[PDB]
Amino acid sequence: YDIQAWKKQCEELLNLIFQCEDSEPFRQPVDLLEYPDYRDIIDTPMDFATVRETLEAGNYESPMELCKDVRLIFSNSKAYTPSKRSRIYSMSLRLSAFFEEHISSVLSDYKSALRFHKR
Ligand SMILES: CCn1cc(NC(=O)C2CCCC2)cn1
Repeated sequence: YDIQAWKKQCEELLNLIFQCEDSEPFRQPVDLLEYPDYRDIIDTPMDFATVRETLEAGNYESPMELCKDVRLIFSNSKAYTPSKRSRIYSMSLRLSAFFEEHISSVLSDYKSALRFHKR
């Protein structure tokens, strides 16, 4: 029933993601000095520190907006990868599976709570 519960649930999920070794390439914005053509391919960079900061600033209205930014981290990795077998991209796939498995109940509970609120 709790319309606000998603926020702490997302904070806890981000803490687990930061402890995951697979998140290391995605914890801070992609370094343009190491990947000089990154912005020729990626229009909207995204990373987990930006997501956490957006959440902590009170700049997400719903967990769907946070989930759109997290999915952008993974689609950027897929768009930038030179190969579907590359190390960083392979780490993004595992991390994406872990994120999707945990965010599902957050989204479901929020949407159910909001439908109850508007009943
Ligand atoms: C292949 C594109 N790509 C780069 C990163 N990650 C990085 O640049 C981080 C910046 C700080 C330490 C390493 C993830 N994906």
